[PDB]
Amino acid sequence: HLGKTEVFLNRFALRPLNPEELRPWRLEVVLDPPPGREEVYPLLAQVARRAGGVTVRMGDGLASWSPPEVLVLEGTLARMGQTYAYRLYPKGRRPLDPKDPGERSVLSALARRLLQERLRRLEGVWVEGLAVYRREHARGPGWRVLGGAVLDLWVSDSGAFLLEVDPAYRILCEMSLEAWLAQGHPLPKRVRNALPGGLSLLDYHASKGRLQGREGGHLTGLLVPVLTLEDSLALSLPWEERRRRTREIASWIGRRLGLGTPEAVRAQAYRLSIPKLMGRRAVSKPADALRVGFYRAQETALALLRLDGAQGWPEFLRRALLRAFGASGASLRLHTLHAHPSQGLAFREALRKAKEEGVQAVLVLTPPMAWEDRNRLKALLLREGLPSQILNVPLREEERHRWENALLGLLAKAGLQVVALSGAYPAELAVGFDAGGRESFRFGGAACAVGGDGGHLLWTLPEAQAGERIPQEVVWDLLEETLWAFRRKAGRLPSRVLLLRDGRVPQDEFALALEALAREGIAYDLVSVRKSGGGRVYPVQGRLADGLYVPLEDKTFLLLTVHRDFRGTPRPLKLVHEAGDTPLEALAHQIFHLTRLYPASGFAFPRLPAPLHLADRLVKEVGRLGIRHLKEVDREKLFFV
DNA sequence: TGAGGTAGTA
DNA sequence: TACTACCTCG
Ligand SMILES: [Mn+2]
Repeated sequence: HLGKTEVFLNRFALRPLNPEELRPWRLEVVLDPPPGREEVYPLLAQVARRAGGVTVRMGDGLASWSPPEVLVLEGTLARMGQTYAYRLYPKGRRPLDPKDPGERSVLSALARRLLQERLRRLEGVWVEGLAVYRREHARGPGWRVLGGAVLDLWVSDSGAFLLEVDPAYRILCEMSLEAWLAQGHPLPKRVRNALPGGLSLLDYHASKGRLQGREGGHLTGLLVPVLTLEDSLALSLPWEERRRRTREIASWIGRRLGLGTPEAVRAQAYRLSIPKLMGRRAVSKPADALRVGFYRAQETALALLRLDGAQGWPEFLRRALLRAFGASGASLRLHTLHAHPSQGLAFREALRKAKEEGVQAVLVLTPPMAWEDRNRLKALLLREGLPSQILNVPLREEERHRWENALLGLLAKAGLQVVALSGAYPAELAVGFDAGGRESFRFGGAACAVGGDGGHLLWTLPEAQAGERIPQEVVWDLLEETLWAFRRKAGRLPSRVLLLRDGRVPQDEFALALEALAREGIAYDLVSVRKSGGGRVYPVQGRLADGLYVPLEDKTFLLLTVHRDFRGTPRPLKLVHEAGDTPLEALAHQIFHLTRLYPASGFAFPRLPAPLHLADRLVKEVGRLGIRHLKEVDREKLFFV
């Protein structure tokens, strides 16, 4: 779009596969008794993990880079309450082609096991899975921090080893929960180990043999505190230092594992166009809409609820709002609620009266509330159709970031459009889908930006579902609501929509929706947005920019949407064009620009495009509060930000 | 409950 | 997927 440059990925190309590696051994597996269908492939992979050596499951059999004579061919296996007796028959070598991706899967699996097994025999670094911690730079009062990197090893379509490296840290408590609590450290909110039925506490403990060595002390000397944020030292690295350590560790592991000499891979990068944020006029951040004016503001009524027991609006909030609305060319009406939650139903009555007099949202001035009470209050207001923005009461006028963000949140919750984009984009309706609020079940939800400008953010009623997969009919129904909204604002159907999915798109999840869209004459683009596994991106030379489009393979690409040096090293998004005919650069363009639409964050843009961020917040808040409160809440109002 | 990210933990 | 810590304010 702008300049096409160059980058490094945190992957490294090592030696190609020697002739022992291109033609892996084929092992036919025999179990006794023959398994059960749902439980076969995992059991088979378990067999591969039991024969030792570098072997993986190859379809209905096993593939091995290790000679069959240095594997435990015949063995016994326990699986969730069933004893299997396995035996492996070597059936020669089967040649695999890296160009064939289906077999490249197998080769890459073998590579991963290679990395694992070889990392096992490294003295004397700390090895957990494909991670390795090979130094210490931080200690503590009974806890130390190790420093290394998380790795991966796979094969390319060329047929050579590629090695992904990313600097990491490990938190290690070095004292038993007995000894640790004896040094003078507070109670850990979690603790990994190393009567109502006869056998007493001490008896059942010691007789279980769980007292052979350690002190007395559930127990105390029989567990270990898994320290987290509990017991500072920034574990975030500036991109430069991280890039360096990535190099160093790459070379080290390549050398100390007989994998060769690493060459940092270079990908072609493209600098994307600068988004045109707009309030009443051009802005650089949504917070500037409070001085410049709102993209679209009508006659609005906002109410105040003080729980700290005090007076009216603190003059700076009043004046800020007056500046914002005077600039937006709209009349403002501020109310004060003379009511309190301790009134019982009279409080809900107060809320009902407020709603009936046109109040669109309420600002809650209050000392730090507990999760319980905050939730109850939120939902209670919500049941009268009033979104609420909480602002903590120890609030001085100089804390401008906090209260300008609270104000922005308020305005966003009252149904105002605070910012918009001014450009040319392939889609004029962009909708994001996510599932969350998890537990025994999840909520599948959608949020949308309607119009080319994105000058309209809405949410749809989420739907309870068994897992992460959203039902096809639920997908099409939510999308239908987004469409219907678009037609309510534009008087027509959208020329083209952009479907964004948080995470990988399960098979045929969007089948129904895409068919419907196709019938109505609506062009679409389905894009899967994965927040991780995109690895890292570094400038081959020069400064690290913000707005990077890195087309990798076909239909997939990386996208660096946000970067600020002080926060650490940016993690690019991995995006897959799952369905559609729009060019990748155009989609990257639109998504990157959609990243700036989020109005509730006034001084920092989110990493995800606004509809996905909104969808995330939405399913979280719905899963947290409950869906039962949302019946009388307007969809133009972002109650969940 | 100010918001964002990058870091950590399950 | 959640949660907490620290940094800073496009
Ligand atoms: Mn908020």
